[PDB]
Formats: sequence, structure tokens, C-alpha cells
Amino acid sequence: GSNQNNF
Ligand SMILES: [Zn+2]
Repeated sequence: GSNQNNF
């Protein structure tokens, strides 16, 4: 799956 981190 794809992963995104928005700090
Ligand atoms: Zn993945």
C-alpha cells in the first residue's frame, strides 16, 4: 500500500 506522513 502507499504511505503518507504529514507532520
Ligand atoms: Zn505498501
